[PDB]
Amino acid sequence: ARQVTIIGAGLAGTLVARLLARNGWQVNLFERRPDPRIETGARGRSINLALAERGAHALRLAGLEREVLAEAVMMRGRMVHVPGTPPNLQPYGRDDSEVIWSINRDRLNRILLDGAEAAGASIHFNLGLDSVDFARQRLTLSNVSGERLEKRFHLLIGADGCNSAVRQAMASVVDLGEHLETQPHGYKELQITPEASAQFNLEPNALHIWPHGDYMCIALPNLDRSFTVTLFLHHQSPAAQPASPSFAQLVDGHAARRFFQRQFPDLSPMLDSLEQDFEHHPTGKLATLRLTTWHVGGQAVLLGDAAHPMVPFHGQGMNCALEDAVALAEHLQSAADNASALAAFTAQRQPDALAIQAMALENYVEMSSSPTYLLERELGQIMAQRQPTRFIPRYSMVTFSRLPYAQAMARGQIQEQLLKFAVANHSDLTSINLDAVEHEVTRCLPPL
Ligand SMILES: Cc1cc2nc3c(=O)[nH]c(=O)nc-3n(C[C@H](O)[C@H](O)[C@H](O)COP(=O)(O)OP(=O)(O)OC[C@H]3O[C@@H](n4cnc5c(N)ncnc54)[C@H](O)[C@@H]3O)c2cc1C
Ligand SMILES: O=C(O)CCn1c(=O)oc2cc(OCC3CCC3)c(Cl)cc21
Ligand SMILES: O=C(O)CCn1c(=O)oc2cc(OCC3CCC3)c(Cl)cc21
Ligand SMILES: [Cl-]
Repeated sequence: ARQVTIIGAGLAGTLVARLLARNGWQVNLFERRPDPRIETGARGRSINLALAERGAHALRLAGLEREVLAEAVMMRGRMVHVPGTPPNLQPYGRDDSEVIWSINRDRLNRILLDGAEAAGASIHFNLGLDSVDFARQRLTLSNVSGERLEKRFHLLIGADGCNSAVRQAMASVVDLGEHLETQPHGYKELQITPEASAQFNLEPNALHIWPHGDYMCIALPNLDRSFTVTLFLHHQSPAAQPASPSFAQLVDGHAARRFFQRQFPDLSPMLDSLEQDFEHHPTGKLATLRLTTWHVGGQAVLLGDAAHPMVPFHGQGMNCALEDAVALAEHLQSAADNASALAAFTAQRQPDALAIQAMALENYVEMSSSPTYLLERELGQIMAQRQPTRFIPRYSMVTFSRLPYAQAMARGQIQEQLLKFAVANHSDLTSINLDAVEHEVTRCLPPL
């Protein structure tokens, strides 16, 4: 049986462990954290993510989708909250088959852990990867106390997140051609209780947004009607705009409350523990990291966040990580050797990871922010009605299809260009020749 060592029992690592182990591979998975399935007396916060078709299909292939969806909250559309106006629901798709799912991160991780062990993988917790000796095929792990353990490896999979120790080790034997693009927004996680969400009539079957230009809040529902609220806000105020809001200006919980009362007045009354959450929850960091190289011969490979950290504005990081796990398991299972598998995996996934990284950055302005843009959307809907196999909105291609991200981006750009060009020099839909725009759709977009 072929052997593999996986670092990181997160989302991609556990899925790839199950897929390989059920194909008869001898799988050892090492995780720095303790086993979350071991119930303790600790009070762990109910953080969520959005599961879309790419992640759902990966779980479906693994035979875990039904179990994950049993605890997932349907999000039918985007609920935009702007003070003065009642909340407006913008459905994401054509019906309830085109929705996204709010899932508890910890619950998803537990189902994946159970799944990997059921398939025969061995999971070793409280062991963090410190270093790799590629020449000797040995690695060094340690617990929180720094007590070291050395292990031999045959194939190493780095599924160890955005601050990957496997990636750092690879960078000592190969030039990974890394480019780090820091993101100016930090994030803070806050909570809305089930009582508060019900009192203020907050729709449970929607993804909620409080746009505010340079900053915003997003809320995702939980099964118990609580919501996680995430504030995206600059770590520091820029030189050009010193007065502009930032985390640096919010010195304590009381400052955060005054900021919410002024900038998010319909949201602040729903945030009962705002002061405590602000002070006790650390401010998260966001970034985009692009690598030229994801592997070292047939010895080691990166996937998910270890390979391609991205900004979370499209809710596609986990979806991409699960899609990566399927691709990696498929290449490893069927290749002539590990070296061929790793090179083919990298060649297939790298253009798609770059496309989703770019689309995730672009989606911030879509959420956080026009007379011309409403005319564009109206025109885009007519085109989607007239040519349903040619004109598919970019959000739908990314979220509800398994079309390669690079193709979704390329088709999305043609669509965005067509709409922009068509509405330019026109104030309304009645002055636009619909058949001429449709001819450009049939000319530039092959049917899918
Ligand atoms: C604010 C925010 C919101 C997000 N929202 C969404 C969303 O709605 N939808 C979505 O699709 N994605 C979302 N994402 C992205 C998503 O969280 C990640 O892309 C996803 O978790 C990546 O999966 P992974 O397995 O590659 O990494 P991880 O899930 O981070 O797993 C890495 C694992 O490796 C372990 N580890 C780390 N270092 C070591 C080491 N040295 N040795 C051993 N183990 C180690 C970690 O403890 C962890 O268990 C969000 C991310 C952020 C920051
Ligand atoms: O354009 C839209 O209406 C939604 C885009 N999007 C998506 O489909 O899933 C998301 C998940 C997101 O983050 C959720 C986590 C922050 C802590 C929970 C964000 Cl920031 C954006 C998206
Ligand atoms: O009556 C009207 O409103 C204009 C119709 N019209 C036309 O006569 O030629 C067009 C060519 C167009 O696009 C060419 C390239 C931009 C990406 C393909 C468009 Cl989008 C619209 C037209
Ligand atoms: Cl994301």
